[PDB]
Amino acid sequence: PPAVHLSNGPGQEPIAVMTFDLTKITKTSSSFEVRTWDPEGVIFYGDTNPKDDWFMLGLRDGRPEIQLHNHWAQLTVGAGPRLDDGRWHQVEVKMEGDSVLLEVDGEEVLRLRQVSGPLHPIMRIALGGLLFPASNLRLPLVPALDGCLRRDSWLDKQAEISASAPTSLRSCD
Amino acid sequence: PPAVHLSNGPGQEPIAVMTFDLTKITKTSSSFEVRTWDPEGVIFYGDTNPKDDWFMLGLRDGRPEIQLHNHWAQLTVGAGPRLDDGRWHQVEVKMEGDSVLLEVDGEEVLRLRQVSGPLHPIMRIALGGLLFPASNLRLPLVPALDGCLRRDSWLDKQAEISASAPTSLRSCD
Ligand SMILES: C#C[C@]1(O)CC[C@H]2[C@@H]3CCC4=CC(=O)CC[C@@H]4[C@H]3CC[C@@]21CC
Ligand SMILES: C#C[C@]1(O)CC[C@H]2[C@@H]3CCC4=CC(=O)CC[C@@H]4[C@H]3CC[C@@]21CC
Ligand SMILES: [Ca+2]
Ligand SMILES: [Ca+2]
Ligand SMILES: [Zn+2]
Ligand SMILES: [Zn+2]
Repeated sequence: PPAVHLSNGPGQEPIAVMTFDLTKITKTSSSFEVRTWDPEGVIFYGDTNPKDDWFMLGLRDGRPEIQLHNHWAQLTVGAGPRLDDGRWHQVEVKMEGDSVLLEVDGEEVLRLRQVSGPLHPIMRIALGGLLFPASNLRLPLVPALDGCLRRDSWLDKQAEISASAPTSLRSCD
Repeated sequence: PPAVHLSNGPGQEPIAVMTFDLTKITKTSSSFEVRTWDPEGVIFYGDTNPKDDWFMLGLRDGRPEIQLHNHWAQLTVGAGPRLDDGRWHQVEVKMEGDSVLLEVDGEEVLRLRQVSGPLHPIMRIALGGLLFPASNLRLPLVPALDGCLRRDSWLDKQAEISASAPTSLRSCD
């Protein structure tokens, strides 16, 4: 399948942004495969509000890191094996009741419990970058992620309202 | 080496409690090996205050779970492979700067960042149970853990003020 570059040159902005109708979402999970040699960066960001209702999955020292900030929880957590070995890795992020689960290469490596209540009309998903300055993170990192993404599925496509790209998407071909 | 049972009959109380002089602790880590077929229970608990400054490492659905509550963070997180396969597993919990790291069988499986500041004169460590009712946890579980512990090392022995046992310790021999 066709893979895309996760950063556009400088890596100061997402390669793509998707907007969703929260009330229409039935599928509360996302999946994709990523390949990279970069130990730090944003794989994807999501929010309903950039100020007080956001989430980020990235890499720090080659391993998955999740930062999350909402009414119920505020945290910075690293988990799972290193993924900056240049191999393709299957990744799934799911909402299971009030928790968020992260599975890597078929194995559950992290479950953040009691982090989300009810389900805020819209949710945004940005790939390879944030929708606010890096300095705004609970724990800053340099967002640029030099890697490839493919076979990605984001939430509920039927609930997708729109998709934007700062610049044209570059293939990892 | 000699291994001890992690629960005393009912499993309604810790098999042992150790108290430490916080100001004297230089070694901020603990290590041990555990073997069990039980998917749920408390491996160990720690606090400086049972009300607002506590930590718990246990098992839920066979996997490590950490609950933590203090000035800086409040969370319930599961991570790592299942450990209820009846095999001996090396476990290490360490303080690295402002974070808490959990390593299993030599691999880092979880890093809770930004969870602890400065370093509250005393710290208590209870094995196989809590120092408050289970219902008081952020997320309740049944504390009784049917398993064995051996080669355990808790914080800084030189900082240990005292050690108590509700009842006599039972060997897994
Ligand atoms: C709504 C909401 C939120 O609270 C704010 C951003 C949301 C996350 C956005 C990214 C995401 C993509 C998925 O495929 C599964 C759930 C997660 C979401 C879980 C609920 C969150 C974070 C806990
Ligand atoms: C002091 C303090 C605390 O905040 C309250 C209980 C403490 C924990 C008690 C158990 C423990 C044992 C170790 O070998 C490493 C650090 C951890 C401690 C980290 C700091 C904590 C939790 C974050
Ligand atoms: Ca990078
Ligand atoms: Ca049990
Ligand atoms: Zn909100
Ligand atoms: Zn305190």
